[PDB]
Amino acid sequence: EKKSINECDLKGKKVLIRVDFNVPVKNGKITNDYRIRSALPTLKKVLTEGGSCVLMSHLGRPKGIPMAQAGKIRSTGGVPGFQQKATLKPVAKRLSELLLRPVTFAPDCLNAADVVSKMSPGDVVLLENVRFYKEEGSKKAKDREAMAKILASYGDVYISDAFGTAHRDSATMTGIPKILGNGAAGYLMEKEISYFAKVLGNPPRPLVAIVGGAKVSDKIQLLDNMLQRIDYLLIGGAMAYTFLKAQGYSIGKSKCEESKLEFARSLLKKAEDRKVQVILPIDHVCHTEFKAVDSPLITEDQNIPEGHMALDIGPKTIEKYVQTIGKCKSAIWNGPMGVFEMVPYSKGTFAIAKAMGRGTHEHGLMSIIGGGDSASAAELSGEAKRMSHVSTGGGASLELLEGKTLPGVTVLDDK
Ligand SMILES: Nc1ncnc2c1ncn2[C@@H]1O[C@H](COP(=O)(O)OP(=O)(O)O)[C@@H](O)[C@H]1O
Ligand SMILES: [Mg+2]
Repeated sequence: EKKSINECDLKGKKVLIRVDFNVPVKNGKITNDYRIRSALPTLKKVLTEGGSCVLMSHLGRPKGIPMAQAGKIRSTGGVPGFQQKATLKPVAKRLSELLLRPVTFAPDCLNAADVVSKMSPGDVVLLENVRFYKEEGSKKAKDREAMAKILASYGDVYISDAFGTAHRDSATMTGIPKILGNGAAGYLMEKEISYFAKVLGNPPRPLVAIVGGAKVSDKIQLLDNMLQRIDYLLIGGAMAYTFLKAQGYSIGKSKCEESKLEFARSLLKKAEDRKVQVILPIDHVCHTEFKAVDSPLITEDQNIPEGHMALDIGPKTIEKYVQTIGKCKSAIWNGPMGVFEMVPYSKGTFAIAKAMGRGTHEHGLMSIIGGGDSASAAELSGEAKRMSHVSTGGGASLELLEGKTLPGVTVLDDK
């Protein structure tokens, strides 16, 4: 098992903490800071122990820029790879408010030596989005290490509290502990890993995996490796359209991974072979445009009219999904069933949340909800508190089904 912050000497040390501050943002504002709130304990620990924090995280999926191209930008005085919608700035502000102390925001994670050097115990520094640099997520270890070398020069001890990006073998996740030669798990990492651990071992079956949301291309690839664990696979959100089209239905202008259709088909084959009852939308809630509208189009078929885009699962689908969740003893959910941010497209998401919250509360249904947007929905409904666990990890919570040890976790000093 991995070493904890508890085992580290933090007094007077600059702790490099990789957190998951990839919170939901709209118009440059955080709409849900559950991922930040969840990281509070580890930061409190280091502050209480007399250390200082230099936090690293990513927001969104910015294009990134090669480190080489950065130098030129910095000469101009700009920020390498900067994308306004993916700044961690609002996160720095929020964190400062929760922590009740200043959080200095270093606008460039690879050019923060100055600020870092001036740190003293009690100080908290948040570096700009590490994903502003392509090397952070490069597949080329050489590349990751290049960037990690710099970041690693920022502190003494490293601790990872970013369960949520633990499935991401990245520069900040695995590269820094590698180059620094140490790494422990924060409290949140420990917590998530433990709850999942205890739960994924002896899950009360039937076990239904409800997966929705977006990020289809990546998320769809996690499904194959979770068929062995699950009994039911409910599919909603954008994820559904690729499956439905692969099956031969009309998808209209709905989100679809056209390059995954055969993959979808094969996965459905394996699902049958692995004794997994996969269920897709029966009907949909649609509209001609990605805009809310009181009373949008609700289909009868799995087919979506050419001019429409399905934005939520339909009533018949909500019924079957809720019904099957009722047939289970374990439920793992990731991804809203529709565009829950808009009232007319929120019924599916809140229905699943309700069923899970109710199942747990009235029958011990062991429920786990994961993901930033998912956590927001759970909180909006109020069912968050009624779940067995609401994880800060979405894809992380899904990858974890495969049984493999998350690289971010793995890289940690298992002591
Ligand atoms: N039918 C849909 N069409 C387009 N987007 C959708 C649809 N259903 C859900 N989404 C979007 O996908 C996002 C949530 O998915 P995802 O980001 O993968 O979730 P999480 O952060 O919980 O893991 C939301 O912004 C949601 O509106
Ligand atoms: Mg998201």
